[PDB]
Amino acid sequence: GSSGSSGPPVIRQGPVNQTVAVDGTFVLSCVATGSPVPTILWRKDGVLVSTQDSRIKQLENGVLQIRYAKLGDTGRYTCIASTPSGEATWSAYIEVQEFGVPVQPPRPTDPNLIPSAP
Repeated sequence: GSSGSSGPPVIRQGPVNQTVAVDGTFVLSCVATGSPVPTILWRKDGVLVSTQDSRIKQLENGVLQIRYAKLGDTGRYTCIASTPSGEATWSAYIEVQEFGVPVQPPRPTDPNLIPSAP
């Protein structure tokens, strides 16, 4: 079959806690060994990342980029490496702070009461 193998996955370097401004851009890279190459995944608040919004895109292998970091994005990102020899993860937190943005109050919504005749 396979004579000799790299071994268990080991994250030599990954994402580190960094501060970013609102509507900014925070990048995260996850490095891990293992043959075949380990699969770098992403999870937000213990949930599978939503790689559907233009905001989140994958430029390279394991390299993810999230543009337009909103205040609601303030979460803890974690990397996951799956391999036929083992699996490892990493810790990383991202904070979003508003700066240079004007007051953005809520939208004027009504209780859906009865309409005004006159």
